[PDB]
Amino acid sequence: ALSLTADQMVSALLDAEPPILYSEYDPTRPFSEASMMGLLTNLADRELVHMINWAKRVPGFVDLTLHDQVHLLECAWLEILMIGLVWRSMEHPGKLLFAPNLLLDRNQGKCVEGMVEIFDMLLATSSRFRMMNLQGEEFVCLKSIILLNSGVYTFLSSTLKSLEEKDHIHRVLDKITDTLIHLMAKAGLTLQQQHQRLAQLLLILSHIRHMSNKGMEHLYSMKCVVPLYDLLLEMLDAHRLHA
Amino acid sequence: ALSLTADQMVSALLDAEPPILYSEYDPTRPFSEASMMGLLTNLADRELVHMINWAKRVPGFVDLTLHDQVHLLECAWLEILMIGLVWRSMEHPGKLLFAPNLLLDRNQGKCVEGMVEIFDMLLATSSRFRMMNLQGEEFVCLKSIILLNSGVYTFLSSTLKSLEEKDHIHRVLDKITDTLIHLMAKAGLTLQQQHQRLAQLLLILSHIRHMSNKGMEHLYSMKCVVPLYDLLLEMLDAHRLHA
Ligand SMILES: Oc1ccc([C@H]2Sc3cc(O)ccc3O[C@H]2c2ccc(OCCN3CCCCC3)cc2)cc1
Ligand SMILES: Oc1ccc([C@H]2Sc3cc(O)ccc3O[C@H]2c2ccc(OCCN3CCCCC3)cc2)cc1
Repeated sequence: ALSLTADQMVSALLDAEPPILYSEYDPTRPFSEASMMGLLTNLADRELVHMINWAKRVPGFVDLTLHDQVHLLECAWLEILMIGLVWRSMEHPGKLLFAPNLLLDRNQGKCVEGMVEIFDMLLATSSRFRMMNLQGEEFVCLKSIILLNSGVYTFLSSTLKSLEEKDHIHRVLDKITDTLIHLMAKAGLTLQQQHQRLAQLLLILSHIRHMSNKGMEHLYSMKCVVPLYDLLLEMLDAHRLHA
Repeated sequence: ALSLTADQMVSALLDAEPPILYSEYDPTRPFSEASMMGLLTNLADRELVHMINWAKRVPGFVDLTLHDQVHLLECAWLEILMIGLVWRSMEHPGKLLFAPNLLLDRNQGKCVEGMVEIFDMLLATSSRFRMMNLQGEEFVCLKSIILLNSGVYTFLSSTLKSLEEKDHIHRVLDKITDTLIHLMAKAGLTLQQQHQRLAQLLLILSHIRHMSNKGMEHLYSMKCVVPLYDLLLEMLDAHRLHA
């Protein structure tokens, strides 16, 4: 991923974008009958498959070992889901667009114990993105930095192959950084506004980590088996027979 | 804090640095007799007082309302402790320098249930800083961004005064960003290495948030009363009689 221009990275990234999925409940039946967490859980599960495919199309991600790819995803999947939710809810003040047929507001989160607290953080993130006028080209860069950054510091020990992995990841990170600055420059930002905006975007990533951590806390004590590792492994370790 | 040059900010920041404290146990008595968590808890508590004083010397922090100052600290105090620990352990590979008389390695963390996992993250952060050759001028900027950034997105609602607060904080953030770039430029980094290094530093902040969250999780289930808010309030809401 370190020979691709800023322009090839952005195009590679927009190309790789996953689809928008729909929630699965009969829209002919009433809403008092559906488990919101079941509806949200089931939505999240189906996105995971598409996330795995997206990640293989991120420049540099497949040059990694299968084990490392599983590690990065196992660390970042909730942050990745959450930055996607915030981005599609941007133009929907006061509401989170889980799916086009599932637009939920703050009181709708009160339905499940301790959830409105997560909602409130997600909605405020969305608010910030709106206010910053985050662009679609910038968002794809952000989402890819989260995939690459979130588990780089928790690789177990550090064998020689482990060291090259980390080196490789940091070099893809630098390239996406080059790409953000490039996108900002092309949009006519002064040098100063550039570094400033880069920093405001990257600091947002610290709030998303926060919501994910909080989110895992809340999930770990609900209904929503195989380790997530093992399931990620099966999904990523695919054959090439279907070529 | 938005009329201070990059140079005044750095000097203001180095000036404000808290002291290095010592652990409190008789070094004439054996180590099998001391509660490590009690030793660590007691150390952390004493640093908190000094942290509150430091924060009042960060450019722009006291222009905030008392309530907002308490909110920022209540969100960031563990991250602030942790980035300080990582920084002083930098030149102590494989070990965390909690205090000059309390240098602990990875097996020393195994002593308390679920702690070596936190140790392992802290030590890897320290490793990264070493490898990046983080400078003391850069570290102070980072520590101040954490104070200012970590709770900006969780201010409750948003009254007019709330909006000006956020505006003010974001403007101090931009200034510290200007200061990092300035520090990097002065050190002879190319424009490119600059934005790159800014990004590598800010992405580190996402790991520190992670360790803090994990850390709160682990603390919430141990020995280590008044809300932390109330206690922060008492510490910050001081009279000026002692002038
Ligand atoms: O504490 C929290 C945390 C997260 C959430 C939200 S966020 C969210 C984001 C999406 O893109 C899709 C759905 C969605 O619903 C909740 C969501 C529900 C269940 C989730 O996961 C549980 C099941 N599963 C996920 C995929 C890997 C295997 C475990 C993930 C998100 C609400 C409360
Ligand atoms: O799960 C974890 C989390 C953190 C820790 C570590 S980190 C750390 C960093 C320092 O600068 C000082 C001591 C220190 O010890 C532990 C530490 C122990 C207790 C702490 O706080 C408990 C008591 N107290 C802190 C101040 C506010 C009131 C509550 C904070 C850090 C170890 C395990």
